Amino acid sequence: GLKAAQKTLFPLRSIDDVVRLFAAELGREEPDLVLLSLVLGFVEHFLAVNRVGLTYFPVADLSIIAALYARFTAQIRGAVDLSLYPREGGVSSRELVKKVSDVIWNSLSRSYFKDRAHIQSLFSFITGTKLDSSGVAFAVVGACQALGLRDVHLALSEDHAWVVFGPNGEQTAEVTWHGKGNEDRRGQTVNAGVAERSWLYLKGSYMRCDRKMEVAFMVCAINPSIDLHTDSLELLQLQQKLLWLLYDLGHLERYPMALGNLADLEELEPTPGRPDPLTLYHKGIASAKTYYRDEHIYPYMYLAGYHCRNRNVREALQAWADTATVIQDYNYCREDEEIYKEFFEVANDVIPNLLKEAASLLEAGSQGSALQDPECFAHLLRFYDGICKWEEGSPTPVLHVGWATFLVQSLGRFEGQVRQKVRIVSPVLTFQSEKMKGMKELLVATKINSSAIKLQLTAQSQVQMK
Ligand SMILES: N#Cc1cc2cc(CN3CCC(Nc4ncnc5sc(CC(F)(F)F)cc45)CC3)ccc2[nH]1
Repeated sequence: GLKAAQKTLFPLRSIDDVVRLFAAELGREEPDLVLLSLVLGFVEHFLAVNRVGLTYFPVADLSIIAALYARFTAQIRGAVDLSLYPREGGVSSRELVKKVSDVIWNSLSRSYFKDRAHIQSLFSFITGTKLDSSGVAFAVVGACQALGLRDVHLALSEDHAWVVFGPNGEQTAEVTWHGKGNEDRRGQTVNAGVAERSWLYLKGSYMRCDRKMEVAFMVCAINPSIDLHTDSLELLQLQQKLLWLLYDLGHLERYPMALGNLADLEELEPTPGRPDPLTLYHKGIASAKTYYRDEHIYPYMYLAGYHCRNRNVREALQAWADTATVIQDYNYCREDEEIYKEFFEVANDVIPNLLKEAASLLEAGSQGSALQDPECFAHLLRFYDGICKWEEGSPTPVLHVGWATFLVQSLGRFEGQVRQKVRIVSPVLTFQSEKMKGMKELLVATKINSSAIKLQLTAQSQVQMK
């Protein structure tokens, strides 16, 4: 409206007052996405973008919030004439969803840096005419809610967002761009992407949000960063509190990445009486397994990162092997580049640096070292196996000789006597990839045959002539 009931908590004078507002909205029939995004964007702006004059908390006055709210609703109601798009059966049409997307798109500043921080919220849309990619999709859903289109909901993969709508919520539509210099498919379904088995569309095991999960998304989307070196403590605490509120009410149950976000926050600043970060990382994984056919990568990456930061090498390698076991059943497609970059950095930067430190500590006499544990060697091998299997059948290759050099170095960190203890059967490990099956021969020799490993990993046919 705003409705009288939605106004009684203003002014918001603290983090806790913001939490109370979220609680109140989440106790309603339909939490007001527009109101909630405006409030978060307002407080983020004055805690992270411009902190001039800050003494404790940027007071959100009703007159201020209500004026922003009216600017949004007047823009949408003015530009989208619902009489032109009659709704059969309380459900929206493709043309209507497309018109809402066009209205948001057409409002954006002609030129800007699309991956700035702090352009995710309706506060940025109204005050700056700027939105990041997923922010446009969220704004489409908020605008649809404001228009009374109760069937239009946010859909999320691990690197993209769109909407679902229509009879049974079974229709999909693209409403924003993906990536940089991909040509947009706004208005179309995501079925081609699902059919080709790209990571981007998760083989169809993407999140279909309800109104409560859309609230969880805008909370995950809070960006506490003030600059490269500094986070807003006030925004970290607000995000954390809001995540716990959603958790308590059951609305993170089907949101694996929100559980990982919450785990990361608890590691930073634990809340007394709450589950450890480990427990939360594992609930994130359980959610992916229960609701999404265990087809998500980030729940295991979140876990691996935690183990990596805490130098649990064994447990980090296991969790990375698990990430590879997920990815092996996808086709690597154009538009999946972000997950390629992550596997590349793990394989070619993170693991080498973890193993380099492990090797120094072994020289210094550590016991129970990952480098003396054949189960750890097995994890490393399973990680590469899933990456090789991913590559099989895909329309673009994954591996190249840049990867081979790191593989050789990482294998070499484990003594031959440790490597020999892994039993590779067609500790026991089975390979799914043909690349690693052919490699089995080479993996246990006291001297690693670097050139042969390189040839096998890159399927390079020939060696130099001279
Ligand atoms: N090893 C290791 C490792 C851990 C790790 C953690 C991160 C942190 N990111 C994990 C992924 C998070 N992404 C998300 N978190 C919650 N909800 C959503 S919905 C969505 C798709 C959309 F942006 F909407 F198009 C993305 C996303 C944002 C933070 C990024 C890389 C990481 N590598």
